[PDB]
Amino acid sequence: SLNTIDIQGDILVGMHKQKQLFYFFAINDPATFKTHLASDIAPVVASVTQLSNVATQPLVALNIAFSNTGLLALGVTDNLGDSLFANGQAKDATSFKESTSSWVPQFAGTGIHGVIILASDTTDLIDQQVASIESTFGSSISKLYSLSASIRPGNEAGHEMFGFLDGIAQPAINGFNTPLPGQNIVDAGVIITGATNDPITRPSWAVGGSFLAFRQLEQLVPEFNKYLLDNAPAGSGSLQARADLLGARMVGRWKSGAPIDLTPTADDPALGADAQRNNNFTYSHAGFDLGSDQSHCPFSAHIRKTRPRADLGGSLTPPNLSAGANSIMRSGIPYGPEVTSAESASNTTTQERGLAFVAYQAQLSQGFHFLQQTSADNANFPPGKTPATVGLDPIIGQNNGQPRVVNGLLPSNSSASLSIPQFVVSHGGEYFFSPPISAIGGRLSA
Ligand code: HEM
Repeated sequence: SLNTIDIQGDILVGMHKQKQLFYFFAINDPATFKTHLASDIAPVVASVTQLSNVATQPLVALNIAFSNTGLLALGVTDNLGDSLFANGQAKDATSFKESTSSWVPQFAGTGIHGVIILASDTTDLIDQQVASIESTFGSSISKLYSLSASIRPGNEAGHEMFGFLDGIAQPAINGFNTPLPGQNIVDAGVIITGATNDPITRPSWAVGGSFLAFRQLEQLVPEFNKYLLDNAPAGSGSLQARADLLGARMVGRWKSGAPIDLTPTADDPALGADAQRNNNFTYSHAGFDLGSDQSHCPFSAHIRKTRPRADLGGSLTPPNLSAGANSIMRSGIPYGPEVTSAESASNTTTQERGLAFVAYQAQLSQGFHFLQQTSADNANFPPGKTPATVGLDPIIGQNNGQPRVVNGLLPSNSSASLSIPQFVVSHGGEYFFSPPISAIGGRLSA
């Protein structure tokens, strides 16, 4: 019953283009905006069906999403069923132990009405599409802010700015995806509003959409690299190899993608590259106490925080299916320049770079907001551990600018604690609703 022809492609497939632009806009003269929304945008919005087929990847892939104030600007006063969306991300900031005082000023408010996501293999093609939009909409659309993003170059293609292969793990949608070994399998309504087993009643025109949580997350890459070298556990290999082990313990995967739960002391690049094997784990190991054993993967490791698997019950053998309702689909892409020679040499960031983080979910409170607040920022999550104080997620965990206490990272002693400065700095973002395609030229243009 999942009508993928009507679902925007970034939600379930991803744009998978070299370059992306996030174009954050305001609406003036809504009657004019609406005419062009229907005539100029709706026909070129890329669907899941379109992106699922090579023969039909468009030259420029385009998606569009609206904030609460953007829907209101279009005269849409309906309750979409999500209080977090309605209130906007700025009002949610304190839930994550940050302040909007640190944000890009355009995000610290509700002036942004929407985002157009443009993706293409060159920036020139994106620019041409933006020029076309500005030409036909005229002054009815106004750019408030934008952020350019790119797949990283060379041997870092598909890796985020710290160097780790990204985009490996996603929930499988039951009835749509063919699940990979170890992959969680969830009802479509966890991700798509109004789809199977979404318990929240939605406006009819909104069935087939998703909520988009956007975060501009700066990464302090030279600082991270230097921290790992300075805190590398003693051992037989090179200093860099031991630093790499510590980084892998923090993320829960080696940079190659190999999950540490399956290879806890050394990388396995072949495993990392193999989608049939690189997700096939639950954190359980026969003969080890799940509640205390951190020898395979720390309880505080990023991926263990964000998908706890057996830490939240369910099958000890793959696939673990726990906490399906707390799943998110991720379509983030790195932004900013590569690390420059001088920054690396000084172990100091000068230019801003990071992750243009994008999460899709049908309930913000169950997805992004939950994972940040209840897990990453919670020293006592996952529950039931010994010792009980897991500490914060070393990658994304926040405590109002203070160093984060993170336990279990050191293989030699699970009781050893590290106090870690932030390596990821929030510059804010917004919550949007990516409508079904039918609503774009339909209700939203009416
Ligand atoms: C700059 C910030 C971030 C970086 C560098 C980062 C990096 C990574 C990496 C390297 C992985 C493992 C690769 C993969 O499984 O695809 C991962 C997985 C994941 N991340 Fe993060 N991430 C960031 C922000 C976030 C945030 C803010 C959240 C949610 C609040 C989040 C949620 C997840 C989830 C759900 C997974 C998959 C877990 C699983 O299914 O096993 N990430 N991330």
